Amino acid sequence: NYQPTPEDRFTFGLWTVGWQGRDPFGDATRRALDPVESVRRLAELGAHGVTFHDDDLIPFGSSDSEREEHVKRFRQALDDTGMKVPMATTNLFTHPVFKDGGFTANDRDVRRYALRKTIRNIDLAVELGAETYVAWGGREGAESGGAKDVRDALDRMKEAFDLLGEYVTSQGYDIRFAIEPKPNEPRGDILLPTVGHALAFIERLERPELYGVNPEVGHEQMAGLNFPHGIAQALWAGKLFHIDLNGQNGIKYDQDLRFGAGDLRAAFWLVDLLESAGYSGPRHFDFKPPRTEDFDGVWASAAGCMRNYLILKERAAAFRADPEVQEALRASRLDELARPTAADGLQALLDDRSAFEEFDVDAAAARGMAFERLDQLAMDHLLGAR
Amino acid sequence: NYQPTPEDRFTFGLWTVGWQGRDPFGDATRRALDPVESVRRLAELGAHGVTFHDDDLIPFGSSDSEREEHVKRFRQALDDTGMKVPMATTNLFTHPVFKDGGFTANDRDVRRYALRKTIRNIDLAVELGAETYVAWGGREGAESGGAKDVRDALDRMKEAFDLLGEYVTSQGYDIRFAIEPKPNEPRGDILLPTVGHALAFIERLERPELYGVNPEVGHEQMAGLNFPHGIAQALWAGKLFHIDLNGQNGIKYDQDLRFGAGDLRAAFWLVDLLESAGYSGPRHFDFKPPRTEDFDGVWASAAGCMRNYLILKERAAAFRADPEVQEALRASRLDELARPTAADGLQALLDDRSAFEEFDVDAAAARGMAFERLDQLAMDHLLGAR
Amino acid sequence: NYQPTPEDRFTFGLWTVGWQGRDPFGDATRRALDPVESVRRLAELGAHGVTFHDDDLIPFGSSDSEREEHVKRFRQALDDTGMKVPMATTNLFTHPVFKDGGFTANDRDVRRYALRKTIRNIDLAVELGAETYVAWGGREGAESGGAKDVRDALDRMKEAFDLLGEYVTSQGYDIRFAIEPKPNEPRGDILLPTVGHALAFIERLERPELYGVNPEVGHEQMAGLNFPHGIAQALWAGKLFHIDLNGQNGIKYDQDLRFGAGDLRAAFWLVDLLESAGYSGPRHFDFKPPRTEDFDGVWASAAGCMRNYLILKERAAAFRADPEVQEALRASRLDELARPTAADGLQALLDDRSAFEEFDVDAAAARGMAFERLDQLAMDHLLGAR
Amino acid sequence: NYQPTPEDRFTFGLWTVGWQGRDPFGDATRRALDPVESVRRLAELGAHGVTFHDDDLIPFGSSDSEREEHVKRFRQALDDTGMKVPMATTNLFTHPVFKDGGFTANDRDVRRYALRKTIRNIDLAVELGAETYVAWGGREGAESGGAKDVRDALDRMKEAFDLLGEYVTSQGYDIRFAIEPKPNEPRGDILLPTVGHALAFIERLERPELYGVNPEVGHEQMAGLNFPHGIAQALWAGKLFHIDLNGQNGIKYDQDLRFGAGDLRAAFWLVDLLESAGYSGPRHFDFKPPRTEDFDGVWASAAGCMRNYLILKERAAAFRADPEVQEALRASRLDELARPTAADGLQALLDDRSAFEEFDVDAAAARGMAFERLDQLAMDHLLGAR
Ligand SMILES: [Mg+2]
Ligand SMILES: [Mg+2]
Ligand SMILES: [Mg+2]
Ligand SMILES: [Mg+2]
Ligand SMILES: [Mg+2]
Ligand SMILES: [Mg+2]
Ligand SMILES: [Mg+2]
Ligand SMILES: [Mg+2]
Repeated sequence: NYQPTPEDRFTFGLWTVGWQGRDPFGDATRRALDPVESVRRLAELGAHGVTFHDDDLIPFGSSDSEREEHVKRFRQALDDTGMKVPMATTNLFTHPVFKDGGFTANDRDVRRYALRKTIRNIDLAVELGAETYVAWGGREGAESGGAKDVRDALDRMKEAFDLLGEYVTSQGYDIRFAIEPKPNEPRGDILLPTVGHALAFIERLERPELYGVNPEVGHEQMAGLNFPHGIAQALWAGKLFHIDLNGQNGIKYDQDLRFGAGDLRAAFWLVDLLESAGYSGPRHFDFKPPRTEDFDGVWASAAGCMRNYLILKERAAAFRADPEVQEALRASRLDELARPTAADGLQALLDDRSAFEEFDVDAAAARGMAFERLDQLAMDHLLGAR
Repeated sequence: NYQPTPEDRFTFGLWTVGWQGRDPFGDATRRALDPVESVRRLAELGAHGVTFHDDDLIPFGSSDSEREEHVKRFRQALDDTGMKVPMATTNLFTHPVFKDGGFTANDRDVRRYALRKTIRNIDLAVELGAETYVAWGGREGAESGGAKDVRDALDRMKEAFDLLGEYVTSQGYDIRFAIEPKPNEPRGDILLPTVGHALAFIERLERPELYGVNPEVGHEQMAGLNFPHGIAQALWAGKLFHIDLNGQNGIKYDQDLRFGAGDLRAAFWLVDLLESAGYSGPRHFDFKPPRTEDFDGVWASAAGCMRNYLILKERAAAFRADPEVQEALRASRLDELARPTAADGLQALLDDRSAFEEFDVDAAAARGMAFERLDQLAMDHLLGAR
Repeated sequence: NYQPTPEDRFTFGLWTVGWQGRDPFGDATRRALDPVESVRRLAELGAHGVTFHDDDLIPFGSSDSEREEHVKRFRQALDDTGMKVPMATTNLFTHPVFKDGGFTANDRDVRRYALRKTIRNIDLAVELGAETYVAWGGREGAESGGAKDVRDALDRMKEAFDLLGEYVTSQGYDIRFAIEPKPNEPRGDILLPTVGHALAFIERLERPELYGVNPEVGHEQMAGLNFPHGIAQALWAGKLFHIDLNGQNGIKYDQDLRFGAGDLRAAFWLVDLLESAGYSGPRHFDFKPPRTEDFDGVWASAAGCMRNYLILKERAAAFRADPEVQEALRASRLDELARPTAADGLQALLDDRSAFEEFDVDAAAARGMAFERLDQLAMDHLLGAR
Repeated sequence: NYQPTPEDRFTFGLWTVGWQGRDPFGDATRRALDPVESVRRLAELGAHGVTFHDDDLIPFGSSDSEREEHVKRFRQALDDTGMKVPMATTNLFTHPVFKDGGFTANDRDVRRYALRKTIRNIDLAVELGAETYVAWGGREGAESGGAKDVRDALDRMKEAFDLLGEYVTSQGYDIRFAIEPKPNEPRGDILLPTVGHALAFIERLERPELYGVNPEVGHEQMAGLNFPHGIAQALWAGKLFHIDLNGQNGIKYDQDLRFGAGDLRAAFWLVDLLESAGYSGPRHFDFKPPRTEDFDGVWASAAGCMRNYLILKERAAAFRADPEVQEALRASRLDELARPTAADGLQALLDDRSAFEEFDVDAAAARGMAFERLDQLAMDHLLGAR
């Protein structure tokens, strides 16, 4: 009954089930988890792997000796469980030194420190087998207009990512980068605030083939945008390297609810798209078990992430396989949308009187699209009413 | 006292001062304006030029004979006034045939009609001297998830813009295209919903140098985004071909208030950016005089657009010229943001112990950014308190 | 299979299935419906009744002779079908004279006209058997700060509703009033923008027992608010006289999607609440079939409204009846929320050392709320996974 | 030059300038302030007084002996400076025991503890001379639908406030209560989310005259609402007991920017309203100096709060005193809005043929409202262009 196995490629950040519940108005409600116990308990739930910030695994300020011991314990738990580490990232947001950013801090010495901190963790990520390295520029931005010249900041952001690309290629590493956009919080406005801005920025890097996006459900919804649409544009560009799954109830603070919570129909259309398009990367959950919960509630919430994905996968597959839906898709001319507008070419289009001079605009306008019948079939399938 | 002249390059759409006031819940409150009278009255206010949709100038369904007469009258009013036509666009949204889009309608014959309607107006735009041709895909999108396969739709959108680029190059025309993004309304979600998504899409076209963006103040604010930040990214990419100026009070329906209304401090930072960066294109107002107004209120609202730009231009110039502000910018290290992070190169950065091993993180973290004093100087200048 | 009957009390506005599809950017895509054909076709779908604005039934400007004929035809269709008319309302928004409002227009003669237009339709509503008279003040508000002194406007709004209450009581009519809130559109901001503001205003009227609210799903969601929470507060106050059901995708223009579209989980919790609380008024749909649709799509969309209510009603009933859910509700202490905090009284609470001096705060804080397990049971029931 | 004095009644929370900068993603960037030093430094800036949560002044868990010493030190600093304490409040949100609320926690023993913690601080507030006691129910709400039966929760909320009212009246205290609404954060949805919901709730309390609202600029703007409109409704009801001034950039997390930042024109219309209506309570700033700042930036930000109020007060006064504005207000019929619609009474209105039968609707509809000219005069005054 909707039981995950490692073959489903579900992954979790250490910082997700490990969130202690400290929010802007309250103290932690849960004790800290040992990364080793998180790995074991996620493996028992059927997860495929875990992800980490450098500072989740190795406490900030650790000596190289303490560092080696933290990694060894972690690697033993991976060996004991069969868990993988497909992605890693850098914490460039918690320490006060990053209060005006890492790669785009106004202070030059902070920007250089941010790069060295990142490079050190790229080496570790490669050692643990990660294929994707995520960057979330949570402190890159501003609360006021004069604090940040955004053209200069984008120069500094391009400089940093170009240097990281030079580093991985000079080392011969087989790892790619994914930018994770967010429109705001903790900064008043964050640079590269949506999937679109991130995709555009990547095309100005020196080696664009090394960079893609890591979109998050809740972040695009914090701008009121359609998350499945943004994912479709990322897939269209060949840039969906990784994805963060969770839930969000509209335009407000970043809730990071378990996947399936928040906008349920958007979750359905997202799963439909990922499965139809053959996305084969990790299904990663960047979520926070609410601070109302004890540890039993933490693992229930994590299990719910995977359960809801598998239910939605079944409903989307039934929808697409239903002969009545296939008929309705043709009634709404989805087949015609997939056919070229003018494969006959520009001159033939210009000479085609049926395209303008003799086109019956009123008869075309009278044709209903039949979208509402199609959408109610989708609703019936989602709710198990068919 | 803040009087515009044609040298300020202020332009207006025919559809702006000509809006009759018909909204989703009410009938028109003003009679239709003759395009000739709009041109004369805008010239008297100090405007530089006007812009048009094909259907604003030539009523839909006109014979080629009626078409020639409408253009001749219009050209005589331009000659009489000295007004220019720097931009033109196509109406692919009003007629019922476009109810599921123009370039991305599911019906193939509608997509072909949309292209022919566009090409006809490009010829006219070139004849009238327009340098920019805008595309606003207001009907390209969906209210429901199954109605539109977005990857197929982006294929169709790329096909349409590639064909338009082939047409202008084969004709030898000196005109460029600008995509105008909007996140929603009238469709539930619109394709290419922000500046960022539009910039990313342009990089996949066959001749990207022919295409830029025409961002609108209110549209980015309908997604809660920072409009000056988005303009900075457009300028950074070299793609700000045109701009639509107006006002918007937050995340709601597209208000198209006069420029300076809505988010006043965003208007200040926008003018600061455009003038600092040396933007030399038209200052175009895409606004609607509220339907509460009679025709005297229409011209007062239009005059207010230009007045507010000129006041903000004066305040932003005083801000940047103030020695106390220049000192505050250095106190906040804006000078350091403009300096390369690592012009010494990757290897030197890796060997630089002052960047990591010996970096004093606590001393750097203790340095205040002094952003609040800088922002209050900006407030004082905006309000004329200094 | 989820077939409605008149006993389910589903009702529709004439203006809903009759919407011709004219939006701010496009012309109508459907011909006008005769109110008589709408009544017949809704009765065949299983509706219980219809509602109307005065101007939906009687074209504006009709002579008393034409008026009598329009009513007679309508009443014959009601007799032929068994359809009821449980609610009626006034159009105080379409005609240009109402461009600055009806009850709160700055012009005094317009306010007097608005009252007389309303009173005439109250008489007709009573004649047709309506029990609720709705007021939606769509033009009451402002686009700018100086246009409307809101204290004076609330005086005028109270004056108008007090006069309507004096009229119905002096005539001996058995009808009550319901205010329908909306935060914005078509005005930049609308007075009494949410359920809460409307409830507060009612308490200042001379006969508060005559007035309640008619909340609409999409309108509270245009302010990002939780619609089931607002309905609970309306029920708590005894003021839920009527309700408008539809769908909305977040904070944007008023979409009026069919019920069940938009925020599906909010629709589930709404139906759970209405059925648990024993709401016995009409289940009214204030929705617009998208303008992509022809008339077959109109009736499919209307049928979908009722279908989705009945599916959600079944799932919510299964949820509440599940012994495992009843156990989970006790695990989350919903039973304790329903018990008085201090029925022993103030002095006993002050003397109770177990409430403060000897209260074990750390042991209470450690108790998990078990909300995530409860919410996944609710998800499983909604999706038919249990 | 815009220098505050204690007569301006500017007040600050201890938690405002004392905010250490810990946000959901980062550690504190500033050391804790001693309440005594905050009082001294605010007095030097020209503040009138300070406000406090119990836990700001007395560390949680203090013995009665430590408690007495903390109060004595504080009172000496008040005596040394002349600073007043006009308002106090309870922290029912930081400690983990309040993770599901205080007054509406599902656990009954937590609700009783919350009341006793509140009552203890009411005694202290009265001893320090506070006239208003604020309640912000930041933890009262839910992330999921089944966690909280909102009707039961409102019963518990009414029970708690009724008991507090019984306590103050039985003690003979001269203090009143003010509810501070917020729509969300830290809970997914918070009960009584806007000014309107709070005003409505107060009318169901046993002694409504003891309770009013404490609205906050940023909180109403987190729902996209018009803050001056909401304040006008609060003043109209006689319930504006206190106010929280700050800034917010649209619908996102609660920014608590300094007053004047965020929506500048809303700040102008707010000051215009408060000064016109003769509001005589404290001008309280509930703001957070951004965590980018050091302590010099903290005091600059606090000074900016008061400076911006005084600049806006001067501009609003000049606006209202301008003969040209007074003429424009009459041109827009603001004088007519203040006159009764029908002081002649219902029967005279019904018999008045000029109100309907002989009303010239087309001539009334043709009258422009002249709102745009009025609003540009307001803009000119705000910017010092007149
Ligand atoms: Mg997130
Ligand atoms: Mg993430
Ligand atoms: Mg617009
Ligand atoms: Mg535009
Ligand atoms: Mg609606
Ligand atoms: Mg409605
Ligand atoms: Mg706040
Ligand atoms: Mg506050």
